[PDB]
Amino acid sequence: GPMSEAADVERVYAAMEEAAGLLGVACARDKIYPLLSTFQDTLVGSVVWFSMASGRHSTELDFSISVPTSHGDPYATVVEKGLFPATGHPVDDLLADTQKHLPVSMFAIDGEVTGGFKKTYAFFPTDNMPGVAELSAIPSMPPAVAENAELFARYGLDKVQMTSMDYKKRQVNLYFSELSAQTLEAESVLALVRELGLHVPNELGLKFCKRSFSVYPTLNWETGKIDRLCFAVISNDPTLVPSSDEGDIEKFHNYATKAPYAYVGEKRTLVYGLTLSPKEEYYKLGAPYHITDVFRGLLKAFD
Repeated sequence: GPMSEAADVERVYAAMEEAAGLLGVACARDKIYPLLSTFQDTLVGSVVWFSMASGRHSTELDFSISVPTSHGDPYATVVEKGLFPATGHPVDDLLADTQKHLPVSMFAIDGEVTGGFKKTYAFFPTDNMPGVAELSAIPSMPPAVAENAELFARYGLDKVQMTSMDYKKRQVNLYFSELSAQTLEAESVLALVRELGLHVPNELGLKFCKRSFSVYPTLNWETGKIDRLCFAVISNDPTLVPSSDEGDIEKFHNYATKAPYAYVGEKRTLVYGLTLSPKEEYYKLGAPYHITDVFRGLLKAFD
């Protein structure tokens, strides 16, 4: 009934507050709830995903929520609903431009619990992933994508599994998948990082990157220079944070084992990130709250 479905939104929000509390973070209800209501119809085949990002000097909590393509472009929805002001910049058009040029299998919206909406995702079918050539066939894609196609191809980064768009920072992430083990070999990783002028991982980091199922750079429309790069590892293990700092080791194992999960039996699947930027490295841990059987098979495929 109607009360149930509004209670669902309230339940996602209590799970978001529960997850934030594990980091000492305070959610801003007035910034989150309107976004959840606007998309309440999807919440009651919903994928809801709480991802932590922590480094030395910063720690943040994002929430992500799937939106079927049949629902229409969800960034257009949030602009029409007045939930985010259209930056007046090509990133406004990029999610719709992608659907217009490529088979998108699903969208997702993404917020940060203190500022609200900031980010959308565009997923592609696993049996029909595009490469760098198709992705720069999209007019509102940044020039940087084509300008780095030599580099991507030289490192064997071809098939892209999804993209994401950050409207606050005006950036894009290309989530490369189907990585050859040679790309993830330590010497390959070190060359790539040093060509992009980013923080060099140590031996721990490199053993992490060897485990990656996806690699993703961040690009922008101002320059062809990749802003940062992330190596993503998928695993059931709550201990894989590529850090030797006992605080980190504790923080991430705590989140991994305590983040809310709508399921009573399953050992939840985790997605770790090692992000290298020009000035630092930091670590990400995403944890599903509600998942679909489809998304379960998706995460199964990655192992």
